[PDB]
Amino acid sequence: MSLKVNILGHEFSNPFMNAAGVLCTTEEDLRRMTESESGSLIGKSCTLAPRTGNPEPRYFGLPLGSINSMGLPNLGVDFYLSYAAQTHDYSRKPLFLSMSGLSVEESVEMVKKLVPITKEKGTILELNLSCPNVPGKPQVGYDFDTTRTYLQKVSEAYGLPFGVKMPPYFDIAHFDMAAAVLNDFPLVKFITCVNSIGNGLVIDPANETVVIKPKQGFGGLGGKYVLPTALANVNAFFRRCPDKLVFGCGGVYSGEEAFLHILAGASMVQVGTALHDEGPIIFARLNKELQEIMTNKGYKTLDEFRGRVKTMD
Amino acid sequence: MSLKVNILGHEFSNPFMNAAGVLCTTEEDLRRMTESESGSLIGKSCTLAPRTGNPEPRYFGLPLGSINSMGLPNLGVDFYLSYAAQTHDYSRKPLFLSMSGLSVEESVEMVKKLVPITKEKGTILELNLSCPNVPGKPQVGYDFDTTRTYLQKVSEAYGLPFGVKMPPYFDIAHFDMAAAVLNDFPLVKFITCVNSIGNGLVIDPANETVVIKPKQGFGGLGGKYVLPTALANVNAFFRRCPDKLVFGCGGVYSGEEAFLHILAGASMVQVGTALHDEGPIIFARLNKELQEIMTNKGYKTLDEFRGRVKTMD
Repeated sequence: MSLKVNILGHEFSNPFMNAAGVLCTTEEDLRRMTESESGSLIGKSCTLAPRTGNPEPRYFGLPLGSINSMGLPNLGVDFYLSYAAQTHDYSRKPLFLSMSGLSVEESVEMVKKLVPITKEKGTILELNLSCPNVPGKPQVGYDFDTTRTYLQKVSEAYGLPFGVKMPPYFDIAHFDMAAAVLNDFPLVKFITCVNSIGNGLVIDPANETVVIKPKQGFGGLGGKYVLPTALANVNAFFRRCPDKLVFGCGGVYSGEEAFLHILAGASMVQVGTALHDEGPIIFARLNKELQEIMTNKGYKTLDEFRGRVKTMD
Repeated sequence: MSLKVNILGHEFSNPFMNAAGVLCTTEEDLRRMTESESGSLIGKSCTLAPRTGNPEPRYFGLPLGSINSMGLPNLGVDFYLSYAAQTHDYSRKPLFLSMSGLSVEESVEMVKKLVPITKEKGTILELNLSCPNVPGKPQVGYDFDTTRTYLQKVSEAYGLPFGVKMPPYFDIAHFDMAAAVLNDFPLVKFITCVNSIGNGLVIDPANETVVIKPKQGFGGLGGKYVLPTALANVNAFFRRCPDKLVFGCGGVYSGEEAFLHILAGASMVQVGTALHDEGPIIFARLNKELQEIMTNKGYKTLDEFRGRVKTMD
């Protein structure tokens, strides 16, 4: 039995990694991810200059997941590049960096700095077009003209294979339109589906008050809320973007949910809220549970069932 | 203590009604709704000609709600108009009809037929711009130019106050853009937030197969999945459209969720998946539970707390 994944010119021990908002902001966070049983890790979605993020409270755990409005708190791109160039142990696992500039110009400046480090160390770029928590900055992935511009300018400036993290879509026409843009950019080799369900609102009935401070309580939803949306987006892009890979993100708490993501088409599987709740020990559990499912079904490798979800029509 | 609501020229006994996909397709359904303790009821989202809808299986109950791709099965506009004109007992409660033509031309023809019945009987129109389950027909509410066209032509053809049912939005710019369109149409007096979270995907891990037949398993999500999204949309339009009412739809299983919808700004509260599960006796329970919460908080009327959700900013 093998959980190995061979993609993007790298060997991965298993398909699991963190989502780019969880356990990846500081050097200590990244050490803990590297020492875990995860197949990879991704650095916090970063900006050209450091950010402290939105005011507190900005995170609230829920029975079915979480709501947050973190606002891209990060140590600045130079920190994550220095980690990638000097600190990370690539003998343990490959490294992704999430770059989330708040304009195309900012994103271009950031990815240019990464070029030499990618060439030397193999660091992989995930361009973030999905953050729903920065006041005054709409999710880029919901504007297909703006998305085209980001992909054009990053393709030009970076010039190497990279991936994109997308917001969730909820209409078939949007899957079609999104795929039409993505398929014009051959350097986009993977698509991460999905970042949180944006701009939900949680109210505490006891005190009649919202649970987070930023944006009048409006924040991104994670956890069990996201699973069917995530599966749909993974499968939609798996079918529409045959020249690319899809990574799953949303609602993974167990090997069973991981299995479903991979069945829908996922090459890698990102863990967010469940990792926040359980800590990096979760990766050992997820490897074991996925192995158990494969053993029961008689699958020897992930390639036997990736993207092989059955339909009735 | 009172659960009464005074809107749209009527006194409603309480704020509860069905959502326009549940217990409202046939004459028997509508009789059961009328005999229930609900404050109102709405006829099935209808089309000019009858539809039998999508192939089976097209509904699947989930631990956290439901997934469906019903495909607007309905008896045709003439049936619901005849119900509104001849059958419905307006002494029990007011009646809404949901009209969901698949083109502007179809919707115009349908609303023209309603005009005399609205004038005679007081039947209220909810124009559906939200159905995520008709193959080849995107959700109108996600195209703001098309939405403008529908609202312009229905305003001209119908000429009396009406409401609209919207798909959920997930980005602040979309709340802004949607509200800007809606605020150009003074005849739009209410906004129902939200219809299902569109185009989710549920897969059974045991047989590796999707759970519904239409659209390769892609279907609208209801129930506990949708509550924070529904609350967010209710409150976003409550604040952005001060000259309009908002109705809440999504995630209501108890008086507590109803209370939250009303706090967020809802005038009426529509019950979907929970009503499908429990049947029309649910309305008696919801009335009791909402009254209990009000008694515990010392509230005498809904107007004491409607739209009074507290923020920290």
